[PDB]
Amino acid sequence: DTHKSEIAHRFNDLGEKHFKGLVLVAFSQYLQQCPFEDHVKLVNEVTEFAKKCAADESAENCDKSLHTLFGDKLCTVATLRATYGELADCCEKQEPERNECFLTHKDDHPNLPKLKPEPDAQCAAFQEDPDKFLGKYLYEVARRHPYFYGPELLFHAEEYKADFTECCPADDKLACLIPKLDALKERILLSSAKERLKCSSFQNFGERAVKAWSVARLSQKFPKADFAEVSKIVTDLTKVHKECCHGDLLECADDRADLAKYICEHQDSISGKLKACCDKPLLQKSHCIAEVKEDDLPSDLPALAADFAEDKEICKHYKDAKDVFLGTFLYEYSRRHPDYSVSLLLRIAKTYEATLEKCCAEADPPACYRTVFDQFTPLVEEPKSLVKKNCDLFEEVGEYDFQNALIVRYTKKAPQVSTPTLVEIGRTLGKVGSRCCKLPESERLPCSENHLALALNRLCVLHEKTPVSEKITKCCTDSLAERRPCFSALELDEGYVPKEFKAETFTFHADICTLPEDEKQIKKQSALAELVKHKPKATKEQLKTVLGNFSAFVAKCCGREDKEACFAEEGPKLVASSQLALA
Repeated sequence: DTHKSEIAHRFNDLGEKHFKGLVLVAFSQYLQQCPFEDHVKLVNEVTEFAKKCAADESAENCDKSLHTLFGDKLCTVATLRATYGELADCCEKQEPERNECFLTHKDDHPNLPKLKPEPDAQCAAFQEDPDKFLGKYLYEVARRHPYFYGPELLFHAEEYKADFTECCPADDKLACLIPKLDALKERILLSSAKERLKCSSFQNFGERAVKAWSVARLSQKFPKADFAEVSKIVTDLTKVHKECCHGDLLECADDRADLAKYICEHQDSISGKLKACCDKPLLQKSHCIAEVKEDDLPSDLPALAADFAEDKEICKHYKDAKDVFLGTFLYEYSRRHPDYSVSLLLRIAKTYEATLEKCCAEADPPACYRTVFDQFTPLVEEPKSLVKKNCDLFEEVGEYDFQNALIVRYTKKAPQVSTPTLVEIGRTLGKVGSRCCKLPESERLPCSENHLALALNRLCVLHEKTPVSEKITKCCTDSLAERRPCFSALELDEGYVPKEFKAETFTFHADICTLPEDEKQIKKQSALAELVKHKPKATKEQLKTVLGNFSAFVAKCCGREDKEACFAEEGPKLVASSQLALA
């Protein structure tokens, strides 16, 4: 898309403010390591370039591609080789090779110093210089989540800004700030995961698979819209994320804005839940539509049996126009089931497909495919009871022991996985119990299982980066719709050799006493996973007891007149005797 110069075009479409915002995000995700100012200089430089081009588009070099321009700007940076390692190789390559080299080296979980609210100093710096401050924010969130949805990051920057504004000045204290900043980081964390699943999908299953997922999700959201309105939106939205994921965020943001416009101007054909979204400033608008409540079910939903199970011309339809015919099933089944997870709907469309394949090659296909809806029952029953089992446990035991139950379940299934990772998924999925399990019954299953899909994908990108098990690699290669079943089936290698015991690994010391409550928990959950790695046959209940004993002992020695002497004289007794109590 152009005027003549793509850079002018996007400068014009987006405005300086959003243009500069997006350019920073792009430079940060591509160059995660570079200092802040070194990015401010390249953003400024490039922005000036665009400005100059908007004034005279036939100016020399204004007609270059965005890659050529942006990769050039990156490739001037910081005597790279000594700092940016391989990135420097990328700089030897022409387009599209270079861009492709750059994208290939994006780094997912890179260790940098994790996000930390510091109220007085941050506030000073905020009123001192908001654009530096907000920009620092983007740079920081972007370089830590190289696949974060660019235009949503601008959105959350505004939320970050509203926080500091109403909080620095009304100062009877700044626990005005910790609630909000804590709540933001989580919405940050979840949105990054939502998007990484989108970019993961493109990378591993291509665009069809992303389409299916959308058709299923958007049909749930906009069930009053016809198959045609849903495909259009889907086509438009796939192109938006395909862009964002391939790092073209300017084109991405511009096409997104066009989609927001298209949906606000056609609400009547799409959903009755858009009025208050469609009255908002652009960034609030888009975000509002991305998180829209599902619409009420229309009164004229077709009955499905007649079309998909009783029509005697199904095999022909399925031969003559397979994709249309499958898409229509997915659109219909989905709009009907806002209470199913997306992966569940994909698995059902796939069983529907596989049944027609078998049945149409037989002597009497309709006798065969007439019970196809009966194939779905088991499939629905499985997650439902999985969610019931987990919510029940969570309600009975609370968040911390639920997290613990999960950490045991996982470490037994994959003891080769690092302890901080085993503890982090357990903690995350425990939190999902907290959020999903208190919902009305019919929204529990998607909240749970949708959130669990984001966690599994995280697990599988992390795994590809640092792999430890073929069995996980295999779960991570299956379709999105089989991923969860494969993870549920994954189980402790009968031949797995217990991890040799290491006394130091279970020895606690006094430091623990002053740590924040969550850090105290991580340290305990860490030891939990280690206990399981060393005693992989130990009972949940034995683990709960030994771990109940490690907490008692920690509490006691932390309230001790001599904290160290307490730890040193009682720690070893309990380390030895705990081994004896694990089967």
